[PDB]
Amino acid sequence: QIVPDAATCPACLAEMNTPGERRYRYPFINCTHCGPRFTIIRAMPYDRPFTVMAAFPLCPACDKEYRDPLDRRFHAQPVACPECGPYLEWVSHGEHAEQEAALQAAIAQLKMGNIVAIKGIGGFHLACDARNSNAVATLRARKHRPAKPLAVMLPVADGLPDAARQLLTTPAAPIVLVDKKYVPELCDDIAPGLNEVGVMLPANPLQHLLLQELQCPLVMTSGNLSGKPPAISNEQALEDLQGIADGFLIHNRDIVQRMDDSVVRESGEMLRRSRGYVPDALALPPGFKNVPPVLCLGADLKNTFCLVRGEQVVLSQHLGDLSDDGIQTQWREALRLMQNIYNFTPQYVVHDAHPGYVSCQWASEMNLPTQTVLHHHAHAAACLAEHQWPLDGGDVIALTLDGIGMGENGALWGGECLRVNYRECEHLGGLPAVALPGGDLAAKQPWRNLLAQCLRFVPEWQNYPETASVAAANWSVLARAIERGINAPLASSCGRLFDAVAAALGCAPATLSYEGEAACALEALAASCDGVTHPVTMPRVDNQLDLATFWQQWLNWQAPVNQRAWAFHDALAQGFAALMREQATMRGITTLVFSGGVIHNRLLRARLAHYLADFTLLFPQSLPAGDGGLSLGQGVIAAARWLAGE
Ligand SMILES: [Mg+2]
Ligand SMILES: [Zn+2]
Ligand SMILES: [Zn+2]
Ligand SMILES: [Zn+2]
Repeated sequence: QIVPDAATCPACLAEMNTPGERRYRYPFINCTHCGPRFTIIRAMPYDRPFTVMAAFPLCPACDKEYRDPLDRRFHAQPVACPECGPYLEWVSHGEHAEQEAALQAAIAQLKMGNIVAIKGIGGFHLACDARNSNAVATLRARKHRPAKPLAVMLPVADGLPDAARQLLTTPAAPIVLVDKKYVPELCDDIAPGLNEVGVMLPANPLQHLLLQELQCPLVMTSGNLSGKPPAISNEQALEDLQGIADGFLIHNRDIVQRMDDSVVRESGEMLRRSRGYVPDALALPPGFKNVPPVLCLGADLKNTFCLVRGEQVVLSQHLGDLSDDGIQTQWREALRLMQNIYNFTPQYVVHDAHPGYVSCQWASEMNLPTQTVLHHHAHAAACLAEHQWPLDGGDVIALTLDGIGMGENGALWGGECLRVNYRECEHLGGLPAVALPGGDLAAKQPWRNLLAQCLRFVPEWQNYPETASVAAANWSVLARAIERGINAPLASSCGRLFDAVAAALGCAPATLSYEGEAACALEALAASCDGVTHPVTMPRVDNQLDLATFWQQWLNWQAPVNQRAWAFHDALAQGFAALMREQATMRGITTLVFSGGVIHNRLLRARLAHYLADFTLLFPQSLPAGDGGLSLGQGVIAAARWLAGE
């Protein structure tokens, strides 16, 4: 049984910090309890010759420890020391150093406020002093990343809440999102416009050496070029990051598996499940047994695949956007190793009903029976599965809130009330479908969604101060395209409604730099309001929320921006609660399910829970509410259909 890549243990950290130890300051120290696992395995069985370490014959002292049954390094497969192992290399515009001198060059660069690329366990990071405004502005400039929050590595967890420290210090060593007020040392460009910062602890020997020396917070963000997957080879890091890093601290131990840092909230809520969790299998819910080998492809964004068999499922690491340049290489290596580990050969493939997906094209190429699952069905089913809802558990009413997923009959969904079981999804209602003006541009430019909302719902929309920029434009050409259905498909998208409101409030740039940016801004703004008496509502007309009434009341309720943002979250939750309550009570359903990336919104969760105290409420916690949990939902649905003899 292989275990996830594990944070350097206290015993290895002590050995590395003890002068006179053969492994004193050795940046590759590991033992049977810690070190890289999944990221250094070429093939099963887990044995040095089938790892990245086959290239490094052990010296006699290492070999004795590896063979000694009582030694902490007994069969530590990637074991090494300075004599026989990998070593550091420094590269910087015609400078070169090795070993300790390489480390020191990287340290000197970081202190002067430069950016260094650092080789990690599962890829490379870009690092700089997180207190240094200039360094962080430079990193943002070079990476064309003006807003997206940067992960920061702290030397210690001191000063953080108990819950954060506990998560930070596990073998998994995730990034943990923490209120930025706990970390005043960070410059303001770490998470601009947001209330939280992703903090992490050193969890490999190199990181410990760096933070021990530096004693300050360090930006520790993914070493990628935008639109590409992270580099895993030195040669790819050097190419990809040349415009960005001032120098490169690399080494000659290969990484074979892309494995990003995991990301959780302090509350324990899973956002991205990679390093430290993969490749642990999970038990399927009660009633799922003897399941055939099923490969589930997930969806195109925030991708994970899932292998289902027997009574367990195993999810891949996060693979990101499947449209990125050469992402198939990493996706396929992950699939090869995962199938090798679990001796798995699929008999069935499951993928999303969206016919334009890359993953769906990959599924067509496998020579296996294929079946599709609706995106929002899979969201709801992943949440059910996580909560161990039995195979014969009964129907729930589900609320699935996201950006875009293909619904029934070619409709674009994103804000739906559904009657769900593992085998069935019936659409009951939700948000009205509203045009996406300019198609893919709608997700990048919030004003487009405000325009689309106003055209549909707001008489004399041009007269409100909140629509001024849109009104000033020649918006009428777009209005014409919307009318004629020219690259303006209808979507009942909760994400785009967020964007429209954010556009009206001016709390995001006119053009976004990352997906979800306007919605994150709006949530961060609403979060500073502790609740307010307000008249804004979203009534229900049939089984849809009445946005005409919402816009009329919201646009005409002047108040501080945070309270306007709060009132929107509150009205949206109340409106969806009323829909779900009617649907569930009249079917004798007592349990409600929530999923989709928008359900990551804390305030919405809280308002929903507030309004729905008369129901058992199921929210995602150990898998992402977003597309990262989707493959699991596809897998339980396929399994349930198979178990029913369909
Ligand atoms: Mg503090
Ligand atoms: Zn160890
Ligand atoms: Zn050795
Ligand atoms: Zn989704």
